This record gives sequence, structure tokens and C-alpha cells, in this order.
Amino acid sequence: RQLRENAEDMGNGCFKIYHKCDNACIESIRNGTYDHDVYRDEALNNRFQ
Amino acid sequence: RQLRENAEDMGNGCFKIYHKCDNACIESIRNGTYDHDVYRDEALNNRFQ
Ligand SMILES: *[C@@H]1O[C@H](CO)[C@@H](O)[C@H](O)[C@H]1NC(C)=O
Ligand SMILES: *[C@@H]1O[C@H](CO)[C@@H](O)[C@H](O)[C@H]1NC(C)=O
Repeated sequence: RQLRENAEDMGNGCFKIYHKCDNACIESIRNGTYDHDVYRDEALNNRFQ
Repeated sequence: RQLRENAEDMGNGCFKIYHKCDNACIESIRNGTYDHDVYRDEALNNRFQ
């Protein structure tokens, strides 16, 4: 629900984020603060292209 | 998790695969061997087009 569209569930119990994500980028997701819109445009591209 | 993007959950308890899938294609999914990348490009097209 948090990651939203930015990533996909590989199935192996991991989410294959579709965009460059630095350590800070990761940390922002673990607390729950992370926002999808930020990387939305970026991720969306690597997915369907 | 297996089908990944290739298909969609119709809701009626079925997955509407978006690409030509022969009997072998199906069998590969039942054991779990099946790979998404193979039909990724193909399926992706029929979905958003
Ligand atoms: C979540 O991570 C961000 C990093 O951008 C940090 O500023 C914040 O303190 C963290 N929040 C929690 C609950 O740890
Ligand atoms: C899965 O299906 C493939 C068909 O390509 C077949 O080669 C393989 O033996 C099957 N594996 C299992 C576990 O039945």
C-alpha cells in the first residue's frame, strides 16, 4: 500500500523498486514517511519501457 | 506473484493472461517454472493498447 505503483511484488517476498533508491530513499520507506509521487514519474518509465 | 504483470485478476477467480499461451505455456505456469520476462513485452502491449 505504501510503495503503491513505484515497485512490483517479485513474489519471492521482495518488492522490485523500479527507480534509483539511495539509502535515505530506503529509510524513508521503512518508517512509512516515504511518498510515491516523488519517484512516480521515474519508476513508471522503467516499468513500461 | 508468478504471473507478475503478464496477466490480471478478473476477480471471478481467474487470471486473464494478455498473451497467446499454448498448452506448454500453461503447463510451465502450473509447476512454477514459467518466466514473466519471456512474454512481458508481448502481454504489456495488449494491456495498454
Ligand atoms: C524516516 O526516514 C527519514 C529519512 O528521510 C528520517 O528523516 C525520519 O526521521 C525517519 N522517521 C522515522 C520514524 O524513523
Ligand atoms: C513444467 O512444465 C515444463 C513445460 O515447459 C516441463 O518441461 C517441466 O517438466 C514441468 N515441471 C514440472 C515440475 O512438472
